Amino acid sequence: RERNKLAAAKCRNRRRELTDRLQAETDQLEEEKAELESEIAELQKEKERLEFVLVAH
Amino acid sequence: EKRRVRRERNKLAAAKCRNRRRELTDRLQAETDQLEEEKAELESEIAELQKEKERLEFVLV
Amino acid sequence: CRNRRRELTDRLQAETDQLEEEKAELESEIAELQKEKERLEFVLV
Amino acid sequence: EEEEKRRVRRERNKLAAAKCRNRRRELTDRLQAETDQLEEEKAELESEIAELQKEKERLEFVLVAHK
Ligand SMILES: [Cl-]
Ligand SMILES: [Cl-]
Ligand SMILES: [Cl-]
Repeated sequence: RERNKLAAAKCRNRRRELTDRLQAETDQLEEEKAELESEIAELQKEKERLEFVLVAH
Repeated sequence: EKRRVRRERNKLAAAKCRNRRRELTDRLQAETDQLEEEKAELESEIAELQKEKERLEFVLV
Repeated sequence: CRNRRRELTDRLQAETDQLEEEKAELESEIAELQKEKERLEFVLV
Repeated sequence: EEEEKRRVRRERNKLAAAKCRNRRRELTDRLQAETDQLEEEKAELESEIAELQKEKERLEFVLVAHK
């Protein structure tokens, strides 16, 4: 009853740590998506600038 | 009739905790795999842009 | 002929200016993607 | 001397004209090289956009799909 108490406390502590680490890593994926969305926008602008130039050649 | 049910209840909560830990580790690994793939893809695009810049410098000179 | 060379010379200057700006845009894009790579390396402990 | 000088002047013009013709050729070739670079970079951009879009799609799948 004494060593099961400790073992169970550690398990729940490890579970809680993983739950928090997953919330944090999910936020980063959501930030990486937004950052990709802005990189996509940037390259589409350069693409239109080039299309604008090439039509005249 | 209590010290048995309580022991069974504890053994089951322990299995459930470890099972939740395993599932959280798997989900974390899937998210980490995705970040590593994104990093790999960026390294690939950088290499592609750097080559195209070199080809651009070649025609300029 | 003389007039042709002059026209071509001016067209080439204009197009070379366009590649010059394009080169700078690629340097910018490379710089951005390296910044993002550096951050992911960080996020990845 | 006067007459000889004028002929020389004519032969130098043949030289100049030849130099001009070859300059026109060099300029045309370089203009094409530069246009071909822009055209391929436009295409490479289009492929880089499409690849970042797929990376975003794969990122979104991980965020919303669940085992
Ligand atoms: Cl532990
Ligand atoms: Cl159950
Ligand atoms: Cl999952």
